[PDB]
Amino acid sequence: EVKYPAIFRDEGTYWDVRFPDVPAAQTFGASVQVAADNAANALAIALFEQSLPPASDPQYWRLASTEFVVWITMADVQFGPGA
Amino acid sequence: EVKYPAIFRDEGTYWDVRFPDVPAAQTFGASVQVAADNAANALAIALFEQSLPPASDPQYWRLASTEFVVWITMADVQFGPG
Repeated sequence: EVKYPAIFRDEGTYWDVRFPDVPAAQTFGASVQVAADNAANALAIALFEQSLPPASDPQYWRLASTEFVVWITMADVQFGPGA
Repeated sequence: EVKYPAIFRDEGTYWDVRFPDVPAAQTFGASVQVAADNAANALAIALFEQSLPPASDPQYWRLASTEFVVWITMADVQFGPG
């Protein structure tokens, strides 16, 4: 399981999700859980055929009052033999 | 880098990817990651040596429960010896 720390940001009517370690995995969702579901897929997209960067330790981050961290597991769906 | 917001739609056995700003760049893949790679290439083909349309702000869209948005970077087209 490949996990990265996401910053969830309250935009009032939706949640913005970004990964400092994986900038191309930026997404959003109407609720925290939908945003999290989306974030798992966004990580898979962004890390396709890429080397995997280290995960940052979020304890060193300075966050806004609108922001909190969720660890997101990268989606990894396989359909063929040997999954 | 040229980037557009894409809507990814989960069809169970595959993903349907479309760009509201670049309608000719509709594509598909079994996994999200392959679908997205295809989408980078679809942008490159649809916009090859053409004027770039403005990119929309996607948070104004109402998405289905099976949909999400990410930003896809147009692939670079290269020609090499055949």
